[PDB]
Order: sequence, then C-alpha cells, then structure tokens
Amino acid sequence: LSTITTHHLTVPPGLTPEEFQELSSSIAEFHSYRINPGQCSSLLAQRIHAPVETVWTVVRRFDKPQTYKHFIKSCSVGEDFRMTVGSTRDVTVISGLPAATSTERLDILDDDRHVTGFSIIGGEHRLRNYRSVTTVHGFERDGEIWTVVLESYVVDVPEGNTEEDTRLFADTVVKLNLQKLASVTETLAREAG
Amino acid sequence: LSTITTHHLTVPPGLTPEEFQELSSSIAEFHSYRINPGQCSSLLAQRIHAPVETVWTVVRRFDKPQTYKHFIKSCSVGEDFRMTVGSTRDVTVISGLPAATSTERLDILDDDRHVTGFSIIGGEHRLRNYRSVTTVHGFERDGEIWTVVLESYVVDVPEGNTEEDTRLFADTVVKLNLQKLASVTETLAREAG
Ligand SMILES: O=C(O)/C=C/c1ccc(O)c(O)c1
Ligand SMILES: O=C(O)/C=C/c1ccc(O)c(O)c1
Repeated sequence: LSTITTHHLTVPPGLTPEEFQELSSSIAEFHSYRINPGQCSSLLAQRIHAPVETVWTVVRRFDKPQTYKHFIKSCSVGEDFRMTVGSTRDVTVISGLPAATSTERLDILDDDRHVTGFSIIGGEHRLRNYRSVTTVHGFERDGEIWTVVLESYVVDVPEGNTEEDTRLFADTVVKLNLQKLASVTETLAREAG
Repeated sequence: LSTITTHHLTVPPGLTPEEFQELSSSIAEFHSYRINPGQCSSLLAQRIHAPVETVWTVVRRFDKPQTYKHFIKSCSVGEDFRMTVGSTRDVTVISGLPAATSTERLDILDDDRHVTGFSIIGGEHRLRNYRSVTTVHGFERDGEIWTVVLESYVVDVPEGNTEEDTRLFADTVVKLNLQKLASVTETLAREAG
C-alpha cells in the first residue's frame, strides 16, 4: 500500500554530508510524503552563492515563476491577486504541442521559515497531480555565506510509463529550473541594490 | 510555395551588430534554407568566452551530444564508429513519455571551417524532419578573444500546431543547450589542459 519517502535519510545529490546534517530535520518536516503505487517522489538540491533572503525574494514570487523556471510561455494571476495561500496561477508551458494551461494552487507560503509549495490542479500534461515544496536554507563558515534550496515533489506515473520514465523527466526539469534560480539570484547578490 | 529564410538579413538575438557584420556571409552560406508551408526555421546565437578550438572540440563530438545538450538519457553509436559524414547515432531523449529513440545522421563535419550539422531521420517526437547546422566563429578585440556559436534548424510544424507552437519550443531547447555549451567550454578554457 502506501509508503513513506526516504529523502530525509540519505544525502541528495548536490548536497554535502555536512549540509545534510543541518537539513535533515527540515527534509523530514517539509520534504516527506506518503506515496501510493503509481506515484513517484524525488528531492533535489541546489547550492547558491547568495544570502537566504536574496534567494527567497525570487522563490516566493508565486505570480512570476518565469523569473526562475524555463519553458514558461506565460503566467497569469488576474486582477486582485494577493500573495496568499489558496491563490491560483494559470501557467502556459512551452511544450511543442498546442498550448494549454496548467492551473496551479499556492499551498504554502511561510516568509519566516522560507517554505513555499504548490499543486498542479489541472492541465493535461506529463505531471498529473504534481505537488511540490521548496525550502530555502542559510549556511555560514568563517564569515562566508551561502544558501541551499531544497525542492521535492510527488507526481503520478502515467499509464505506460515506468517510474524512471517520469522521475528522470521531473528531476531534469526541477534541476534545470534550480540552476536558473541559482544564476538569477547570484546575479542579484553580486549587484546588490 | 517555397521561400528562403531571412536569418542572414537581420541580427539574431544574442549577437551584436558588429558580430553580425562579420558573420553575415557565413549565415548566408550555412544557415539559409528553402522552406515549405508547414515548416519553420530559426537561427540562434550564443557568445562564449573561450577560444574557437576549445568550443569546436566539444561541438564536433557527434557521438557525445550529452556533453553539451540537456534531456539526453543516452546516446549510442555502436562499435566501429568513425567521425565521418553519414554516420548515425541513436539518442534517447528524456521526455516523461515512454522512452524511444531519435535516430540522427551526421550531415556535415568540416574541422577547418568549424561547421557541423545533423538530421533527425526517425524517432516519433516533436521535431519531425528536423535538420540543423552549427557553426563556430572567432572574434578578437585588443587581444581579447571570444567565440560565437550559430545554430539554425528547419523542422516540420505538426498538424494542430501553430508555427509559434513549434518554433518557441525548438528555440527554447536550442537556446538552453547552447547555454550548456557555453558553460562547459568556458570551464574547459579557464582550466587549460
Ligand atoms: O512538460 C510538461 O509536460 C509539463 C511541464 C510543466 C508543467 C507545469 C509547470 O508549472 C511547469 O513549469 C512545467
Ligand atoms: O522533446 C522532444 O519532443 C524531442 C527532443 C529532442 C529530440 C532529438 C534530440 O536530439 C534532442 O536533443 C531533443
């Protein structure tokens, strides 16, 4: 039947053991899921040479995912949008197929603890019933400062797909978007303002 | 009926007018196509802070596209592969769909002029009858050296797609792969060896 993910028990790629030891409690709290047959789940990590709040200022902008994600043709939130849990956005993904819309709901937004997350609630693409959580974490050593971003998801494996089929695709997309996040926020950090 | 592409008559994004003026003859020679209704074509450019031959050493490796492209699960050329025009490779693309194979043929390989190109000759994906050409070009100013990579393609627009549907997708993939090429070759340059 259902099982618990083990992301919080091993070092994900792109994290050092030292970083993992500081983050294991956060991974248990925010990046653990109860999964069912036909679902898969992964945890990805990205080190960023910028302060936490600089990274968080970009991560938290639910209305502007194109600021750090690839393959976004457009994203609309409509008038009267407030940055509050329950809000939705309509994302049009660059897919090489006829353009549709992924409708996504903001599930979590904690500016104190630097946690956000969302669910895909409709849209006809390769990530059915996708739900993800992103957390942002600060590190220091001898006055030097960096950030780690953790992003996990659960998603349905489509009929005819292997788990590897779906997991490798979703991991690749998340990893590439985190690399964009790292580039964008490192530029913001180096330029101050 | 058929028309000629105009890539050689305007500055593509990511190129300066000065760079374009030095490259317009190469764009006419290597990045111009006769296209038909139902096809689209684009030219993309990427500046790289590395010497031409450093970039070319990576660009030319037809057997190892994963060295600079994203979304490659595997690539096989089989025993007795020689780097010669007419050779093929089997590329398995990370697609979130059940894994298949894009069979691709090496169309051009000129180590003197730094031109290569390939065609997708089978594979059941979003880039039917895709053909592309990549050229690598050196620039100098006051002893400083850089490279521009130009990559163009022609591809079929699937039934039900708009030209923008296909062109935005193919452009995004090419642009992201060129960014990876820039990162990989800039690292090779900075480390020498
Ligand atoms: O390629 C697909 O099949 C879907 C990709 C996708 C779907 C929803 C998003 O928010 C997003 O950034 C990417
Ligand atoms: O996403 C698709 O539909 C196909 C992508 C694709 C197809 C062939 C390649 O060589 C490649 O790098 C990517």
